[PDB]
Amino acid sequence: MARCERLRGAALRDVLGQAQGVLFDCDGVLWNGERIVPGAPELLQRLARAGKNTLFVSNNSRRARPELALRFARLGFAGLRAEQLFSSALCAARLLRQRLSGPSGAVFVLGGEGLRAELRAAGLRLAGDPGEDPRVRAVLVGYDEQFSFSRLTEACAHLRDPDCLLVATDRDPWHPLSDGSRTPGTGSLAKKVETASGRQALVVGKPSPYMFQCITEDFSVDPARTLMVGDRLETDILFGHRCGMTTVLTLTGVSSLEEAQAYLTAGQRDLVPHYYVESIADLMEGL
Ligand SMILES: [Mg+2]
Repeated sequence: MARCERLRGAALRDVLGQAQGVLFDCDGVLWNGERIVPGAPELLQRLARAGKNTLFVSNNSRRARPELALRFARLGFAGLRAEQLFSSALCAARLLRQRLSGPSGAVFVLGGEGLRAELRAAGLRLAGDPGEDPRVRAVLVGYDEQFSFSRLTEACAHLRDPDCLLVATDRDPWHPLSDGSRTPGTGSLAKKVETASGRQALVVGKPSPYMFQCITEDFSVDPARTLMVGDRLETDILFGHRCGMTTVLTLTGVSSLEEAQAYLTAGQRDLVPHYYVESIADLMEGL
């Protein structure tokens, strides 16, 4: 029964000591734009040497795994493997691969090159690619910098066919840019498409539990022995509760302690973290 307690001292040593793994959200937790959270790279190294699994979850779709791995290495996060990285783009690609199996058809993507790349790596054919004309069997909505009313209308035409799937990477209100600014996230486009088409999308990214299924397909992950660390209550903490994980709010990102406390006293227990730290650097003393 959470809680929102301060994670340090004996509590920290116990909670971290029993943990077999830690799942980290990235933006607002490891970094903000190109500003790394002080102590973040060292924590990850200490966790690995402590024998604990470290996995990474993000609703950012700008980078496919290879490029995402290269980013981690640039900001000073060494010794990570691509297999530890779980983006909403990766999980959407794997969902679509399964649903479009039994080999037919193509995916119409509202989104960028990183998303397209992950889909191609899952062996999916895309509607915008050459040798065109295949039937569109799914529309995938992701963060789309080049969105236009022309492509919305195109997407809705494909969705006239009830058999055409509608999938969204996530419903985040905001997408963080490298320069510290932000712009509306997939949430706005998803609702636009859902409203225009009169449909409800299959959402794969957190707080959807499907992201967790994606993870547990590749890794042995006991949710009762795993910490979920994030900076947004409505996405990361909710995700943790839905998956049965211990949740930790870090304060270096979007959500504030006051917000955490407002949900508590308002009875929204799924939006209240079990614990909080000022930054993930504070977890290092538990090791
Ligand atoms: Mg975040």
